[PDB]
Amino acid sequence: EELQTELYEIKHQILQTMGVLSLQGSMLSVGDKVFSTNGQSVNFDTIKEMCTRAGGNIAVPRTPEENEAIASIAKKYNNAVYLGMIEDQTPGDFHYLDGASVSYTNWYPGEPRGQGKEKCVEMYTDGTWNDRGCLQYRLAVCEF
Amino acid sequence: EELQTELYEIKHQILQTMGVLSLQGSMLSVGDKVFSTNGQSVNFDTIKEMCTRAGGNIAVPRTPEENEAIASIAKKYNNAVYLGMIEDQTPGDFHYLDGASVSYTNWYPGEPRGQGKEKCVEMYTDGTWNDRGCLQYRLAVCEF
Amino acid sequence: EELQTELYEIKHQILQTMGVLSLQGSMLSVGDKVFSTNGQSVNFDTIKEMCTRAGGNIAVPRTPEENEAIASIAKKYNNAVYLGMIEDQTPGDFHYLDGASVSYTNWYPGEPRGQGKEKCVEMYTDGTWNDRGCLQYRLAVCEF
Ligand SMILES: [Ca+2]
Ligand SMILES: [Ca+2]
Ligand SMILES: [Ca+2]
Repeated sequence: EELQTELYEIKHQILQTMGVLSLQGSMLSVGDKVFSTNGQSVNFDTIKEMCTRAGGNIAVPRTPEENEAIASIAKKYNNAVYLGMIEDQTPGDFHYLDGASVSYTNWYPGEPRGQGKEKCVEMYTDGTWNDRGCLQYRLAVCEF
Repeated sequence: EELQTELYEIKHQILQTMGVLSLQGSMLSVGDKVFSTNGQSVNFDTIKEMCTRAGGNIAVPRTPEENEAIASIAKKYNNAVYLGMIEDQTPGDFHYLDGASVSYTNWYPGEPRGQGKEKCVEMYTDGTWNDRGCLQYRLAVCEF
Repeated sequence: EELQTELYEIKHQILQTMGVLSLQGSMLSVGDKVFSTNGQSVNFDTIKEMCTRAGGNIAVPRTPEENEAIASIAKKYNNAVYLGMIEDQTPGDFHYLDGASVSYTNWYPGEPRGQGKEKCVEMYTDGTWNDRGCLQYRLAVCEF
């Protein structure tokens, strides 16, 4: 049947485009998630908008492998990265932007300790996390 | 059935690739149209060939939103853009390259006024149009 | 039926992404093969890994048209390119990395003449081939 070989060509072409983007370092693929940056360092609200404009979301690692991918991008551009999570009303508790409680974490030892005054989360270039105010300039990393 | 979740993965991956290209400013998507440039400034015939070689066509805006997208690219590269239209045998009348009469227009006030000696159309960096000879160096913008 | 117009949109979007990558010189498409480089010059083993990490393979031309595409990339970056082939146990005989005997060739006159001491193959910037040791720094070109 012509349908499946049409699917074959389509799948092949998608893999070619993703292959080119990967080879050139334009993105990193981890499982079903693709991470990318525009190289800009801006505040949390600005990153959120940049990602959504491109049809994605501000990146958030939910597994060690995802964490290491974002860390490698932070390291490449030598700047910390704002992540897609924010502090609950209760200090020390963080949620994803959809409202769910954060599960996987990788806090730098002692963090989070902003006492409710640091509602955002940055990833240091070693991949560990720190709660931080949301107005700093951080590398914009999106997930798709 | 395995067919639709296969379609789901395919759709997701296409959105990832488009998301990366968009985030990095490699293209602009407006409805079903994608605009992109190679950053080169060359004449009308040269642009036509560059676009067709890449499987697209020299850009032409048919809506205000498309017009503003091309204008933003003109503004980014600080150069006017040749558009995909050319003057009819009768001065003042323009057609798309497929032969159809141009519908949406955004002429700079007083334009077109080349009296038949300016068969091409350039978009100024403010998005308005001017009829112009076809031999100038203009930013190559393609639509796909 | 909704399936085929869904396929239409998918095909269109793939062509847009490939069009953007092509227009910007990020890849070259020849038939069903896509060639791309990361611009790096490294040894044979390093190229192999870079290509496989991106989901492709070190490039190998099997037709004159494929050969000319890789040559154009060699010429663009002004460096010779390691190809996806290696010498058999018997000097002068080369195979693709899957083990099959090489068919199409484009040896520089007199080549291969490494007497079994040059197990890799480089493409000179004019597109002709030379057997060479595998430890030189050559442009990494992948096929997808
Ligand atoms: Ca803190
Ligand atoms: Ca004029
Ligand atoms: Ca030799």
